[PDB]
Amino acid sequence: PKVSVLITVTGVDQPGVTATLFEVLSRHGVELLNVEQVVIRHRLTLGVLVCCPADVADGPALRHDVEAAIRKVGLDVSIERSDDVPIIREPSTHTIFVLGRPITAAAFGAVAREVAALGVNIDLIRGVSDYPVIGLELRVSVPPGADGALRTALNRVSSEEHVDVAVEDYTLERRAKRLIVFDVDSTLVQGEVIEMLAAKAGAEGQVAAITDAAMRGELDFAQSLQQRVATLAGLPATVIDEVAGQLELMPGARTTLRTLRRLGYACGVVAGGFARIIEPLAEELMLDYVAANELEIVDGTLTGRVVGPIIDRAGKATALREFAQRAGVPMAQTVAVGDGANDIDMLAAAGLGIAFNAKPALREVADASLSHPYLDTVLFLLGVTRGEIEAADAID
Ligand SMILES: [Mg+2]
Repeated sequence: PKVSVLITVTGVDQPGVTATLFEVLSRHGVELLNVEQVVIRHRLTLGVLVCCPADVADGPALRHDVEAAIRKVGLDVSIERSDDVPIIREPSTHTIFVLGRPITAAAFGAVAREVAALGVNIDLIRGVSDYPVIGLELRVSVPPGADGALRTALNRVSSEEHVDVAVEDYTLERRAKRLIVFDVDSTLVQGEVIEMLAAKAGAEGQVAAITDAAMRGELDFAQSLQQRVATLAGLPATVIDEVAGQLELMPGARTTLRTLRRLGYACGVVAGGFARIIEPLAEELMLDYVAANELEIVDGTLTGRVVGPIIDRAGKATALREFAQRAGVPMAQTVAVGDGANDIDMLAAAGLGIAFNAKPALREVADASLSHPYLDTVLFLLGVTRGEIEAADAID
């Protein structure tokens, strides 16, 4: 068949329209080239590009048979010669996420402005979560040389409007994600552990000052580690056990790992905290890798030093590429999720770094940003929807 022809049903959706349209097309010399159909709130769109013999396609026979059979049931339909038309659309060059509780129209409208301001076509939009946070995904195509300015744009927009914004490359390698590492304190686990231990030595005050002074990027990580652990010199090492019992998991964390197992992920943690305390919980979670510092003990009591080598900032980036080596996962399929300057070097070495309840020094450099203290929102940023999760969970 010689010449091409584009057909397009619009109108309220109903059953059988897709069948009806193609039986009808069989009666004329018709072979498909592309078919695109969707139903959004019942509005049916259907876009069939065919190429059929110039014989039939120059004839009113086809026109009348289609038009008649569509408008009969209550939908519109258009028919036009094609010849030059692109057969199948290009893929999207980036994907963007917008999340928040709530997402104001002004907020979302600002994202779309700055996206427009740069030449970026919104190729598609859809909602990924209604719980615990409205999240909406946008596949966008970006002018070459703009995407640096894009994340500049979007971060700003995020701050002024109180929504979380996230911009990944939507490419083949970059989307077979396979490896995730979590910080522990204030990411995977609620609270600072070095404060649960501090509070046992009645020095919860001094220590919590320094800790926030560090996680924000004001004191050398080693230097503030020594000094805070210094406060613990004297405690019976039984207290380690006491703090690993009190620990709580970030909300939704179980669901985050359980789902990250589904997609075949290697999951690990990377702290500057204390291996003896993550070692229990990283067993129960059946994690694949733990990199953490060691508390010195003598005759059963804590000396207040840490055993070296210390896992400083750059030690956390080191800590991840070692994992990514041991499991064979290149760096660009590696996910990292932190919450403080401690993690600046991890997130920037990972292929997709995620600031979670981050101090602002982090948000400034993470490829993405979540403000709201639910760890399941990490799933949405990785290609999953609240619908899938509850489906897969519900089957068991
Ligand atoms: Mg932390």
